[PDB]
Amino acid sequence: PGMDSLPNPYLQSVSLTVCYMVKIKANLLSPFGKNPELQVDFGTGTGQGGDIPFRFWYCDGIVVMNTLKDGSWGKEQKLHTEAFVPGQPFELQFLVLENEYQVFVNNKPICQFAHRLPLQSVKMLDVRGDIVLTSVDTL
Amino acid sequence: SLPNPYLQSVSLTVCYMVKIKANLLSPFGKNPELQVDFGTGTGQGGDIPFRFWYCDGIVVMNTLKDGSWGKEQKLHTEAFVPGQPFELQFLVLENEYQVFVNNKPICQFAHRLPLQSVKMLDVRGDIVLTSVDTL
Repeated sequence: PGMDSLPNPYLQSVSLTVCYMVKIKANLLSPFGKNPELQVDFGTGTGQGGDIPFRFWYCDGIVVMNTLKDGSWGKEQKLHTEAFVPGQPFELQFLVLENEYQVFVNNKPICQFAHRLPLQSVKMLDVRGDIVLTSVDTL
Repeated sequence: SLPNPYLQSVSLTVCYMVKIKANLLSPFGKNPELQVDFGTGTGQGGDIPFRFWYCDGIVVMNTLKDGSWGKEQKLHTEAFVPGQPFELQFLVLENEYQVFVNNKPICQFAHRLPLQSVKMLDVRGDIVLTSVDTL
C-alpha cells in the first residue's frame, strides 16, 4: 500500500505566462468523518492575507473558484462536477491563457475562470487537501 | 546542444504543450529556416497533420494528407530575430493548435486531421536546438 508522494501542502514559486500549464496528479483520501477537499491557489506569495488571484476549491461534487483581493473575497463562480471520483487517481490541469484559466480533469474541460488580477502577479502555487499528491508539473 | 533534426514520439491531448528553445543561426548564403512537424510517424511520406515552417519573416502552415499538401495558411511575423535565442510554443487544444513565440501569440491552426493521429514530433532547421519539452 506504500507509495511515494509529495509534501502536502505543496508549494512552488512560479512565473505565469499567457501560455502556461500546471499538471497535478493526485488521489482523494477518505478522511475520518468528513468529505475530502482539494484546494489549488495561484497566490501572490506576499504572506498571510496577501492577494490570491485564483483559488480553485473542490469538495463533494462542488467546485468553487474565487479571487482574494485587498483582504476581500469576490463573487464565487460555482459549479457541479462529477469529475473527481473518490479513490480514483485523477489528473488536474490548469491552462493559463491571456484571458482566462482553463481547467481540465482527466483530459476533459471542466470550467474556465476569467482573470480578475494580472496573471503576472501570481508568484506562488499552492496545492493542498485531503489528497495523496504524486506529481506537480509546470511548463 | 540537441540533435538536429530532433525526433520524439508523442501522444497529444486536448490540453498539451510543446515548448522549444533554440538559437536562430545566421548561415552565410541563405536565410535560416525552422520546421516543426506534428506527424503520424507512419514512414516516409506518411500524413502530417500539422507542419509549421518559418523563414525570412514568413510562416507557412499546412497539412499533408494522402501524399499532397492542402491549402496553406501563410502570414508575416517579426518574432524570430535572427541570431537571437527564441522560445516557440505549441499549445494543442480540442479545436486548434496555438503558436506562441517569446510569450506572444503568433497564429493558430485549426485541426485538419485528428490530433489523436499525431505520433511523432520532428524539429529541424538552421538552429542550435537547446531544449524540447512537452506537457
